[PDB]
Amino acid sequence: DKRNAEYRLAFEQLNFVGADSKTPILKSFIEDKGTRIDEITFESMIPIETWKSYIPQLQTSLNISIISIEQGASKRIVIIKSMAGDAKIPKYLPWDDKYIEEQEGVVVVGQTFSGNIKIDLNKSPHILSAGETGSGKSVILRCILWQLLKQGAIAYMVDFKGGVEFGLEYEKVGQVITEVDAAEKLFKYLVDENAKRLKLLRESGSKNIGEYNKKFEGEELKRIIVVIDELAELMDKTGVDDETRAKLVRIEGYTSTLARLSRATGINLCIGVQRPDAKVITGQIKNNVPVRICGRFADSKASEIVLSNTKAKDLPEVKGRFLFKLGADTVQFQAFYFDDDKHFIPNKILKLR
Ligand SMILES: Nc1ncnc2c1ncn2[C@@H]1O[C@H](COP(=O)(O)OP(=O)(O)OP(=O)(O)O)[C@@H](O)[C@H]1O
Ligand SMILES: OC[C@H]1O[C@@H](O)[C@H](O)[C@@H](O)[C@@H]1O
Repeated sequence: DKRNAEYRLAFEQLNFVGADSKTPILKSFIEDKGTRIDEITFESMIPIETWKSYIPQLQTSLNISIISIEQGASKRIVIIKSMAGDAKIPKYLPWDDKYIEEQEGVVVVGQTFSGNIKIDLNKSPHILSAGETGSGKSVILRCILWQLLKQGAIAYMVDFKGGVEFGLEYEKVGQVITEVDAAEKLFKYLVDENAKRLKLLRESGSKNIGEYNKKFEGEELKRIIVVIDELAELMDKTGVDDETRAKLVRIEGYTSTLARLSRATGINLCIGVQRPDAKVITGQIKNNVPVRICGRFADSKASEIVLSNTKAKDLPEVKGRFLFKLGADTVQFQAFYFDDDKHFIPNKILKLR
C-alpha cells in the first residue's frame, strides 16, 4: 500500500524511531467522508510527549492539520485526528448579502468542502443550532433571520433574558418575546395560524403555501420565522411558579404541535441550545426538527443528544466551525460571521413591501 510506504519514508526522514529502533507502524487510517476528519492510528515505542513535540514536523511531512494526538488503548498505541491539506475550509468567513438565495425559503449558513451549505425550509422546516457560550450559535440564527427578513418574512424572536440578545433594532423588524405569558400568547397563535393554513391547503388543493399564494391574489400568506435563543427557557420547567409551569407545559404542547405539522404551512422554528439535555432536546423536538447545527462539544453525551453521534468532540478548534446534520449524513462547515452592528440594517427590511 501507498500510505504505509509514504508514512515509512516520512518517518525514516525524521529518524522517528522508538526505544526498539523501529518506526511507527500504521494500524489503521479511518477517514470520515462527511466531516473529513481522518483517524490515523500507529503503534510505536515513542512516548506521546515525543509525538506532540513532532506535530509541526508531522503536519509538514504528511501534509495534514493535526487536530489532536491522544494515547490509545495501550501505552504503545497513539491516535491522530487530522484533516488532509486538500480538505480546504476557510478558518474565517464573513457574511455578504451576495449569498442571499433567490428561491424564497432557501437559506445559506456557511461554506463547506465542495460548496456552500443550503437549507430549503420547504424541505427541512426546522433548525436546531447548538454550541457552548461564544461558539457563535446565535450568529447563525441571526444570519438565517436576516436572509428571511430580506426574503420578506414575518419574524418572531424569543429571548427571556430581558430580550438583550434581540435589541431595539430587532424590535423594528418584528415581535420580540421576553416573558412566559407573551410566549404563551405567541405559541397559541402560531398553532392556530398553522392549523388555519393547514385547512387552506386542504380546501384549496395546494401542496404548500406557495401553491395557494398562486391561487389567491390579495390573500397571500407570508413565511413565519420564529427564532428561540435558548430552548431551555421554554423547556426547563425546574424552579418556576405553580401557575408558571402550567404555562411552560402549554408552550411545550404548542411547540411539539408546531414542529410536527408545519412542513407545508411555511412556519419555521430556529432554535438555539447552549446545554444539550434530554429534558430540553426531547425526542418530540428531535423527531420533528430535521436540521442540526453542532459546535465543538468536549463531551460525547452532549453530541449524541444533538447529532445522534459523537462527531462534535473531533471538531478543529476554529471560531465558527460547526457540524451540520440533515437526515443520515453529517458534514463539516464554517459558519458565516454575521456581525449585527455591520450587517443588520433594519430599515432595508422596512423598505420591503
Ligand atoms: N463564524 C464566526 N467566525 C468567526 N468568529 C466567530 C464566528 N461566530 C462567532 N464568532 C465570534 O464569537 C462570538 C460569539 O458570538 P455569539 O453570541 O453568536 O455566540 P453564543 O454565545 O454561542 O450565542 P448566544 O448569544 O445565543 O449566547 C462572536 O461575537 C465573534 O466574535
Ligand atoms: O403574538 C400574537 C399576535 O401577533 C401579531 O403579530 C399578530 O398581528 C396578532 O394577530 C397576534 O395576535
